[PDB]
This record gives sequence, structure tokens and C-alpha cells, in this order.
Amino acid sequence: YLERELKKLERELKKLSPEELNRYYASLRHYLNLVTRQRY
Repeated sequence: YLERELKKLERELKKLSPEELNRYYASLRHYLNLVTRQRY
């Protein structure tokens, strides 16, 4: 139940490019699509 702190969190995480993480995120999500289907 930390909705307020979430704003204080995204503000600190935003220190790193919020577009650079998403780049590295898609190259990790597309893995889990077939990397977790046999390794939960």
C-alpha cells in the first residue's frame, strides 16, 4: 500500500533513461516468452 512512495520511487528510478530500460526490457521479455516456458 505504497502508492504515494511509488511517485517518490519513479522520480528516483527516472535518474536512469526510462527509454534505455524499456530497450533492455523487451530483449529480456522476449526471452521469458520461451526461457521460462521450460524453466519456471
